[PDB]
Amino acid sequence: PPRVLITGGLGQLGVGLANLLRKRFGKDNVILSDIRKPPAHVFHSGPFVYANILDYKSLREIVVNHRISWLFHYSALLSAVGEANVSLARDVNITGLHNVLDVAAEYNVRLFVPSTIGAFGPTSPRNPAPDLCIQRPRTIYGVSKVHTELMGEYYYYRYGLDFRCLRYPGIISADSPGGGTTDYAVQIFHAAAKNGTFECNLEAGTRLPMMYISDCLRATLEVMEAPAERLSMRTYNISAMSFTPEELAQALRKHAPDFQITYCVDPLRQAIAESWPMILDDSNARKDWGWKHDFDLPELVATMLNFH
Amino acid sequence: PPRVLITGGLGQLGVGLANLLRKRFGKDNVILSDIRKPPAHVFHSGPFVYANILDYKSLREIVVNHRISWLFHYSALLSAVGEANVSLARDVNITGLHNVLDVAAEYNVRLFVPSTIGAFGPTSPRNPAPDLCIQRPRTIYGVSKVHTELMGEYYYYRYGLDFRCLRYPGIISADSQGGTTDYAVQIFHAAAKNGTFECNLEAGTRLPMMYISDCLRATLEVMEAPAERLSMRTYNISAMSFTPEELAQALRKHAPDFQITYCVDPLRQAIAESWPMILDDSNARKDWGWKHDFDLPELVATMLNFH
Ligand SMILES: NC(=O)c1ccc[n+]([C@@H]2O[C@H](COP(=O)([O-])OP(=O)(O)OC[C@H]3O[C@@H](n4cnc5c(N)ncnc54)[C@H](O)[C@@H]3O)[C@@H](O)[C@H]2O)c1
Ligand SMILES: NC(=O)c1ccc[n+]([C@@H]2O[C@H](COP(=O)([O-])OP(=O)(O)OC[C@H]3O[C@@H](n4cnc5c(N)ncnc54)[C@H](O)[C@@H]3O)[C@@H](O)[C@H]2O)c1
Repeated sequence: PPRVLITGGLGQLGVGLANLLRKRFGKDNVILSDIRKPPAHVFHSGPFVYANILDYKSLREIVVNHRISWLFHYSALLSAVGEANVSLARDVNITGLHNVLDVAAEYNVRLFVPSTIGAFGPTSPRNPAPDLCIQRPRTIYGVSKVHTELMGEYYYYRYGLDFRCLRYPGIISADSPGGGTTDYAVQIFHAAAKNGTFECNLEAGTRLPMMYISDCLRATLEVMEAPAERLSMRTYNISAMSFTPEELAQALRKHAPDFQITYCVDPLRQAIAESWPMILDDSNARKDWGWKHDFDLPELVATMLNFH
Repeated sequence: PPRVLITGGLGQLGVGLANLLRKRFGKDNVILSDIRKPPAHVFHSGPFVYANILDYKSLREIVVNHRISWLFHYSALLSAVGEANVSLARDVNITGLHNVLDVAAEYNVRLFVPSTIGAFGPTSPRNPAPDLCIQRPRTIYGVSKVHTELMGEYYYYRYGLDFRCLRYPGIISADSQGGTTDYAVQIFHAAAKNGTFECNLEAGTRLPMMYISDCLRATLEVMEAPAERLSMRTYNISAMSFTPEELAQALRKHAPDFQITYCVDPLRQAIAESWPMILDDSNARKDWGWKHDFDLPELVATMLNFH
């Protein structure tokens, strides 16, 4: 049975991942870690430990002391704050990656690091985006994730490092601080129950790949539990659905016909939305290991409304 | 009349580049720098300065004090030595790049960093390799050179960083002191002193190659090129491509009693198969008017003169 450390696990996805993994391995075999102070409920969910990813010395301690064998590298600065703070995002994303790589390599850890729809550029295929294609993002966040894919794979060929990487689409979850380019699709459900009116910051027909949190984490666990031999590559696209604000607004209106939508586009967020793909092609992920999504637009909307 | 700094310029290319740039912009306007001790003759060529690329604070000094406006970033650990020392090669090639980037952006410096045929992998187009394609190199040096491309271009779209980049083929020069493309240099030093060279690559293994003069000239010309005539910031630079057997063929036009014994080192062979065979330089020729001068015939003639 494996001992798990989750790096930067107090963000949008981390807590959910902790819950899924603790159910699979036991409360005490999953160690949650971040640099921020944890909410009372999450601290009492199981072991939590302060971990600064830029501090390499501290990662060795934690991995040795807690006999960690599985690591999920969730700590990063995303496309939102990344652009405003290029120096720090470079540090946390690239130097942080190296440290996690080194520790896992030295101590025989199976390593998960997410990549993103932001790892693609304007010169990339967008309808759909395959697993192997031109990657030339013009965001520090994406560039660093391209680096994550390449470095991770190299460490698998140079050393026997068990590196596994899923390119997450925009993830939708119930109670998620703001964002964030794909953030409208989280906030919309808040305003749907609050007033019945929501101001959207992307164009009505901006198609992006999306996914419910349950699917995202289920994929994450599955690929990690997968037999090595069935993995022809180490970075996979993961896919569930693609939609637009307009298409989401209809699915909402199926339950709440009164729901009203307005628009005020943010050019900054709109510009990087246009640079991303519209659909993710996960042929390889479905073929190699048994990837199937459980949530599409109707059921995603149903569950999200069930939290209000 | 720009003030130039050549980083890590005691290797194969930096000295020749110093010579070219000094004849163009002035002896005292081009500073050569490295961490190693410079030979006597090169020390007296023009201004030389110790500069460790890992030392960010020292780069800030040098750039401000010597009022640098043009930087050519040659410091690296190459494909062969990098696989031996991954942690070191990661520092020098990655944090070294990061430092060079931060300095060039802050002080409004024209930055040149060369990429390589090594920036491609087994999943890439190989015959010929275009400017835009899949890049999945399976060497640390390769992974850091892709990172070089993306970071440099990002800083161009993010800040106002004038980042200009060329992907060199394996460069050939007479004055060269154990890489992958090394065979094409060690051959002449064993060709004039007749007449059998042991090659460590298979008879029909094509790689893009170029003579130092063309490499250095393109490097200058791309920097001299007007910014608005540049549709991209990373260009393939091409001249010729050959196999070991083809190289032995053109040597016979000058010395017919030449012979090759192929004893192939699989480690360098494998990564030679992971590299492209030809580089397409359409964009280079189109945008800033690139044209090579040395093809296989006149490459051999020039090299033999040095023996
Ligand atoms: N959420 C999505 O929709 C989505 C989409 C694509 C990819 N991803 C990827 O999934 C991973 C996790 O996603 P997320 O949305 O939960 O991120 P998030 O922004 O919600 O949380 C990131 C966490 O990293 C932590 N962190 C920052 N600097 C740190 C340091 N030096 N040491 C330790 N921790 C540090 C932050 O405190 C934060 O809790 C990221 O790598 C992200 O790129 C997420
Ligand atoms: N020559 C080729 O075949 C070729 C082909 C493609 C690309 N390139 C690129 O061209 C550039 C120059 O290549 P080269 O043939 O001179 O390589 P080289 O190995 O001969 O020279 C590298 C130089 O950088 C110096 N250096 C190493 N670490 C340093 C540090 N921390 N601080 C300062 N200096 C340091 C070394 O002392 C050495 O003199 C490199 O960026 C290389 O990636 C070369």
